Amino acid sequence: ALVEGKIVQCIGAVIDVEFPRESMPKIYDALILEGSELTLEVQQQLGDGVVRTICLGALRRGVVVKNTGNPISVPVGKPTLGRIMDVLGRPIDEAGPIESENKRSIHQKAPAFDELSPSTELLETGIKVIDLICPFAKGGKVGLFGGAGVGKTVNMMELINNIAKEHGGYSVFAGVNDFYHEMKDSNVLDKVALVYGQMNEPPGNRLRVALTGLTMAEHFRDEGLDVLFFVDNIYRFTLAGTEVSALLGRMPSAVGYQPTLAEEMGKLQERITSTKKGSITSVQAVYVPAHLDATVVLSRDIASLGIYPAVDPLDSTSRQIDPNVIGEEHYSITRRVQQTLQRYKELRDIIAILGMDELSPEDKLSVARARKIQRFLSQPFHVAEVFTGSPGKYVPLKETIRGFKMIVDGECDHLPEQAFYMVGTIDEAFEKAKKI
Ligand code: NA
Repeated sequence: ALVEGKIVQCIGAVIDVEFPRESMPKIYDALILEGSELTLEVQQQLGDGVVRTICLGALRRGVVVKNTGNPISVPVGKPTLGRIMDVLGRPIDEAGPIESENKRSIHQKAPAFDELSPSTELLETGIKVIDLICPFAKGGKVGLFGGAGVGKTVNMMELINNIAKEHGGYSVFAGVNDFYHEMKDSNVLDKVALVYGQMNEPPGNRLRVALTGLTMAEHFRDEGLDVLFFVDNIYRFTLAGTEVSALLGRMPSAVGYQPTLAEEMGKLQERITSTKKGSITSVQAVYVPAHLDATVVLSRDIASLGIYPAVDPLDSTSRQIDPNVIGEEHYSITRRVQQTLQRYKELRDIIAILGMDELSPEDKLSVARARKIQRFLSQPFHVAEVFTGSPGKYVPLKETIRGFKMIVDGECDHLPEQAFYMVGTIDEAFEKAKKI
C-alpha cells in the first residue's frame, strides 16, 4: 500500500493535492499515478493537509495519486556515460536500459564546510588561450559566450576530451541527433552523460533538469575526479516566459514564501565546488546574437582571421588572474601579453593611414610580437582530427607560460609569424620555422 491523495487544484504544472492529516508527504517526495509516466514532486506544506507539487511530464480535480515515500532517484556513474536521459533518468536514446548499481536522489545537501577544499586551484584545460588568458578554477563557474559559427560546440567537445584524457575526469551535459552525432563522430561521447529537458516546458522543470545533471556530476566527483558540468540554454525555449521571465518565475516551496527560479538555482551553485575528493566546475553556454569566475568570449572577428579557437584574448576574463592564485610569473605574462595585443589594436588605423614604415622601432616590435601572439593562441584540436587530418594538441600550463614568455621577452623575434600558427608548444614553433 501507498498513502493516497486526491488532486485539489491544477494551475499549470502546479498541482495542489490533498492527503490525510495522519500521513503528510515530506518535501521532495515523489507521487505517482497508476498507468501514467508522470511523476509529481512535493514542494510545500500549504497547511490543513494539502501539499503543493510540480508535475514532471504530460489529471483532473479529484484524481487519486500515491505517495512513494521517496524522492526522485536517478542512475549515476559509468553506465550513464554516452547515454541520453530525461529528467527522471530514463533513457531517451533508444539504446535500452541504464543498468547501474548506484542511484542518487536529485536533492542533496551541499558539502559540509570541512569537505571543502581550502584553497583555489586551476583546472588545467590544455588549451593555451584559456589557460593563459581566462584560466578556470576547479569548482569555479565559467561562462561560454558565443553566437553560431564560432566553434561553441567544438570548444565544449575539446574540453570534454581533455579533462578525460589528461586528468581522468568526466563530463555531464544538461540541455534542451545533432550534438549527439558530433560527439560520436569526434569520439568524446563515451566521456559525457547527457540529460535533456524539452522545449515549450515550464521554467521550474529546468531546475530539475539541472538538478539531475548535477547529481550525476557529484557521483563522478565522489569517485575522486575533476568533473565538468555543462549547462546549455537552460532558461530558453520555455512555455511560461522568455529567458529573463523564466528567472523571476516563482515556484512553491517549504522556505516560508515562493522563491524565484533564479533563487533556487543559487542553491544549486553551492553544490558546484571543489572538495577534498574532487571538484565540479560548471560551464554555462550563453547565447549571444551580434556569479561567474571566468568568461570565455567567442568572436566572429577572431574566426574570420583564421584563428581557432576563436577566443577574444582581450575581452575574455578570469578572476583567477591574480598572482596569489596563479603565481607572479603567470600573472605577469598574461598581463604583458594583453598589453602587446592592446597596443597592436590601438595602432590599427595608423598602420592603415600612415604606413608600416612610419612606425617607431618599438611599435614595429609590438606589432610583430602581437601578430605572433595571436597565432600562438591558435591550436589544433583533438576533436577536429576527424575533419582536418592534423593531430590535436594538449599543451601543459608550464609550456603555455614558457611559450608566451619567450615571445614577450623577445626570444622568438627571429621566427616568422607563420611558424606560430596551429602548433602546440613553442618547440613546435621553432621546428616549424626550419621548414619555412
Ligand atoms: Na623579426
